[PDB]
This record gives sequence, C-alpha cells and structure tokens, in this order.
Amino acid sequence: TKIPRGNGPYSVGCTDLMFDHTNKGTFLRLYYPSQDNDRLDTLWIPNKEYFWGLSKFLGTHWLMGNILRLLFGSMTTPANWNSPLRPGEKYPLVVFSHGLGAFRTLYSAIGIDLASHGFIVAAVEHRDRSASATYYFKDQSAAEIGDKSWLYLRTLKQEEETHIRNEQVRQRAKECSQALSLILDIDHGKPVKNALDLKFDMEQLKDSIDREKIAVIGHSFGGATVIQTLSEDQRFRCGIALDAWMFPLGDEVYSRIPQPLFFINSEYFQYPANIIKMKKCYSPDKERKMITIRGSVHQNFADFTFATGKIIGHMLKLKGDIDSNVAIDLSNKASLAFLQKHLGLHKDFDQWDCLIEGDDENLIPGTNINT
Ligand SMILES: CCN(CC)CCN(Cc1ccc(-c2ccc(C(F)(F)F)cc2)cc1)C(=O)Cn1c(SCc2ccc(F)cc2)nc(=O)c2c1CCC2
Repeated sequence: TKIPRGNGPYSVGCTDLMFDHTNKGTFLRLYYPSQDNDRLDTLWIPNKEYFWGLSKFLGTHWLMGNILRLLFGSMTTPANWNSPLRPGEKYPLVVFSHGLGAFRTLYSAIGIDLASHGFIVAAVEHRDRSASATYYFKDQSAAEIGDKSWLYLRTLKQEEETHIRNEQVRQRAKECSQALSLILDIDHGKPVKNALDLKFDMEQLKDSIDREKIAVIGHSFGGATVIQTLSEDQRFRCGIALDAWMFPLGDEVYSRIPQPLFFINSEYFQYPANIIKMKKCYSPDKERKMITIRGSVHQNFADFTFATGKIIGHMLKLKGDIDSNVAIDLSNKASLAFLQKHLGLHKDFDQWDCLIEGDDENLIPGTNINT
C-alpha cells in the first residue's frame, strides 16, 4: 500500500514461475509490462512460512512470525496479478538476486518501477539456504496438490563462514544463469508447465525478450551475486550491485569481469574492507561506476523500508534520514540511466546520466569511505 507505484509509462503485471518443480529447478517472481491496468492486487508476502522465516532470520522466536504475519500478511504490492503481458514489443530483461534472509518478493519497489519502464524482471528465489524460507516440490504430484516442501535459512558457525558463503554465491550465480536460461528458452518456444497453477499463461512470453539486453542486479548478498554472475556468464551484458556485500567472493572474480558494473551504495552500511574489494574491480580497460546515497541505510533497497512509519522505521533500522521514496527513486533512476548506456536502450533514461555521476543533493560520487 505504501510501496511506490512505477514512475514509468507502462502498467505493471506480476506473477510467479517455477520450473522445474524440484529444489534444483528455477523459482522466480516475474514483473512485466501489462497490457491492461485493472487493479493493483499482487500480494506482497504470499505465504505464512515466510513470516516464519523472517522471524527465525531476524532473531525473533515464534510469536513474531505471527505478529509480522498479522501486521503484513494482507499487504499488497502495486502490480496487476497475472495481468496479460503487453504485446507487440521485445523487452530488455533483468535477473534480480535477493539478499541474505530475503526471498523473491521483497524487492518489488525496484522490480515494479523497472517494469513500468519496459523491463521484464525475474526476481529469483535462491535455494542455497540464504533465503529466510523458500519452497519446492518433491514430485510432480506434490506440485499438483500444492504440497509444498519448505527450506529455511541456514545459520553458520565462524569456521564455516568462508567456505559456505562462497559455495553459496556460486550456487546463486548458477541460479541467476539458470533463470536466464528458463526465460530465454520460453522466449524461443520451449513448452513449459509452471509448477504453480496461475491464470498467467506462460506462452505469452514467446518472442517477447530482447536477447541482447540482459542485466543482473542484486542487493547485498545479491550484489556479490551480480559480480559472480557476470564472471561466469557473458549473456549478462552489464550488472548493477546495490550495496554489494563482497565477502563471499574468491579473489579470482575480480580479473574475470568484462561487462560494465555499477555500484549503488548506501551511506550507512559500507565499511572500508568491503569497499576495497569493490575498488579491486576497477581497471582502466573497464567501466565501473559508484554512487553513494546520502542518509541511506542498507534496508533502503528492500521493501520493508516502505512498510512502517517514520519513527518505528528508524527504530528498526529499516529507514534512514533520507526519505525512503526519495532514495529508491534515485537508485531506480540511476539504474535506468546505466541500463540505457550499456544495453543501448533507445529511451529517455540518459536524462538521469548525471545520477550515474553523483550529481545530486542526495548523492555522493564514489564513496564516503575515503579509502
Ligand atoms: C546476523 C543476522 N542478522 C541479525 C542481526 C542481521 C540482519 N541484517 C540487517 C537487517 C536489519 C533489519 C531487518 C528487518 C527486516 C524486516 C523487519 C520487520 F519485519 F520487522 F519489519 C525488521 C527488520 C532485517 C535485516 C542483515 O543481515 C543485513 N544483510 C542483508 S538484509 C536484506 C533483507 C533481509 C530480510 C528482509 F526482510 C529485508 C531485507 N542482506 C545481506 O545479504 C547481507 C546482510 C549483511 C551481510 C550480507
């Protein structure tokens, strides 16, 4: 309800796609330009098990599962559920990676605005036990009955945290790459039965993708995922990391990324040892940009920043000094400028080229971290 609508000229539709039905299959939330704009009725957090997951992730016990569920379980996100895809054009494609303790639906402000500008967006649900919860189906008949098998976030011991996070960011890359393949193959006529039954007939996606214009975007853990993904998959033509958390990356990725890469940071999350990994990505033969959003906290990139009031927002570290709507607008617009330059879109997004440069009252070029 407080989650912002898309600022762009397209109406936006949302749906979910699972294929195959297994735990090794692809799971994504799709945002896309809808043909019609009949009602904004997409449920934001669609299953109790996520409120269970959040609670477990956040430190809380069981009751907070229910309190969070009672507070939010009905909240909508401004997209037309299962609305038909708008026809007659090929859309550039974004694949989006959520952060630690998140899942596919918690970045709709980004997803939706992006779609309102001519993007199809596939927000993937990671099955590396980095999501709070996720689910899949043990067999085809389970999928048919809606007999979901749930997978909750894994917590790690110190000794564990270097091998595991990296094993995880490798899986996340394979999952971004795989979702890309799912879509691309649908785009070229591969018949697919969605493991979920939904009004939206997946066949509409046929011949609807501009295959030269793919980008990968993610937040935090998802930002590290952007960098691994580009590393291994040149179908992704540029990436955008929203406050990347660089710890899961091996030292080998830095020399391996040729595509242009964009760092959008928050002022209050970054720390020098994180930043120095970002600087390791810079090379005169490569395009790396970096802006910092002033007054912004880590959470400014996800949807819970528009879910509480100004006071409690700041208490829960969900909101910062900057306005949540002013922030996400800067990030979204800075992104559209960047996506236009390196995918060679023919739109008016260059009108925010300055936001790539930090030319704003609320933007800092580079980073506040002096080194
Ligand atoms: C150590 C694990 N936890 C416990 C301290 C760290 C949690 N954390 C920061 C954070 C702050 C607030 C909330 C929050 C979300 C919803 C609510 C409520 F529902 F109540 F409204 C309240 C609080 C969630 C995470 C992080 O882990 C930050 N983080 C995140 S937060 C992304 C996220 C997760 C859940 C969510 F709901 C929204 C955003 N992602 C990452 O990839 C990484 C990090 C750190 C390193 C890598």
